[PDB]
Amino acid sequence: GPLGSALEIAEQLTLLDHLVFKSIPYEEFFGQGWMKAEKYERTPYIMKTTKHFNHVSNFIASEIIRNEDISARASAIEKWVAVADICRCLHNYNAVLEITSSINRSAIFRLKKTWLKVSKQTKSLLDKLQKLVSSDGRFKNLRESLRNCDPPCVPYLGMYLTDLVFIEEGTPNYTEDGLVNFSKMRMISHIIREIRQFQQTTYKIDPQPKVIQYLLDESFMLDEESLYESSLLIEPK
Repeated sequence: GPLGSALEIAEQLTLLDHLVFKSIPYEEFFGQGWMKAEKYERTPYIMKTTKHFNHVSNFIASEIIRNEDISARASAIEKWVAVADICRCLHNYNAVLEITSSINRSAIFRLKKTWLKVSKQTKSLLDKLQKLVSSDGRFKNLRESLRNCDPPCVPYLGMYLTDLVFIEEGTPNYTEDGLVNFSKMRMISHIIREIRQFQQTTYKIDPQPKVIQYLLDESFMLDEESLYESSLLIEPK
């Protein structure tokens, strides 16, 4: 049934989400290297995490847009929102953001006639989910949800990256005397430590090759412009 499909997609998505997240050597969190031009060389793993996030998000919007008629389109959306909710229960906030941000693309949001066919339970569920992962207040709700969270868990990495940039830009590496500012080293470590905690505990989920194959397929991917262009053909302005 729907719940079952949604469940295995969320579990396999979570395994993939967590694996990319866990492979980031903690050294990459030093010196906001992901903000430099040498990012792909200096922070290849953080970049892989970000790449993975855009892949999943694009995979979802593409599948939704490529659905033949209004009802299959609506049900694809209901399937994904259900997946986002299950991911929220598995504490895979990363997927919650990937999914809600994807479905929120202007190309999908403007599909007014399709949204009429989406259940009010689904629209309600989406609203709660977007609130949970809202970027307002530097992801206030998400940060709070993570504060009281026991792994296994997959946070949204961007939130921590931003916190680190904030510390990097606001405190000097060295003191006025030219000595290492240990105060700053500890501030940075404290953040890296929470991250490592979530990277270390793994999910007790067996992989499912067929589901994984489905999720890793790129054959139907549509870029940003193709997505909005297709949208215009499905529902003219």
